[PDB]
Amino acid sequence: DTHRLTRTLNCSSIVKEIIGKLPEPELKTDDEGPSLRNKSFRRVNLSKFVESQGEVDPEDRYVIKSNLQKLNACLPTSANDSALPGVFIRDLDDFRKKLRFYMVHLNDLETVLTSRPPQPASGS
Repeated sequence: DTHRLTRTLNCSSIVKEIIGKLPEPELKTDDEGPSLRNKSFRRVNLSKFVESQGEVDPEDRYVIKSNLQKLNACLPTSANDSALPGVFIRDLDDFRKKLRFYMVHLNDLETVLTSRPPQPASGS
């Protein structure tokens, strides 16, 4: 009742929450998904990485991917045409810290990258 009315654009606080929920661990791992770091397709790539990373440690039990799926519902980035596997990290949290920063580093609050105007249709 004290949340968004139905469907608009209130997924910014959900990203800030994940940022505060995933700290900055660094026991002995790497950065995050290299091939999944795509500029505009990263959101789908991170979602697929989180599902497979839950196999390295039981830390994926934090059922928050659903909130990220809502973020994609609020911010347009569902480009499921680049969802492939790359490397695996030993600690989930380490990957989540880098993924949380890369998912928010996409741009700011509108589009990921700039593009050119078409001839027939207007903007996209």
